[PDB]
Amino acid sequence: NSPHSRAMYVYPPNVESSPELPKHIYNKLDKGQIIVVIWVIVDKQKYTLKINHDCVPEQVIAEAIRKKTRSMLLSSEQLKLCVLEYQGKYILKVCGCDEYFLEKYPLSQYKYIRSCIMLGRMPNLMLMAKESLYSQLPMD
Repeated sequence: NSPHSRAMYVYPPNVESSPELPKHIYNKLDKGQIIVVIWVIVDKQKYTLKINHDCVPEQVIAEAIRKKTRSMLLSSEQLKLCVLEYQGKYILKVCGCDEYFLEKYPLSQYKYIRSCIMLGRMPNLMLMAKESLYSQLPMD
């Protein structure tokens, strides 16, 4: 079993039955876009993003990386390189909870995101190295 599969078994995605977003939830968004805060450990920097609610987790990470490296003068092709590398090496975690975004569902299909939208709370997500998460798995 891959480390990803073991992590999927130990921390199953907490998602709703369908990717269709109910009207009363969808209508609180800004033309379908949700504002979320992504934390990174650099020390901890915060990044506030506005993204399509149906971005899958890997696209959220791409956007955080885009925000973080803007004003760093990378060429167009270098930003794409950074994105590919950050994507495969990090996953998103809910701040203050052992819930992970391990599966490729739309962001708005995760219960935590839907709960934030309905309740008027800002979603706070932590960017976290895959190898850190895999270290949390039961030792042999």
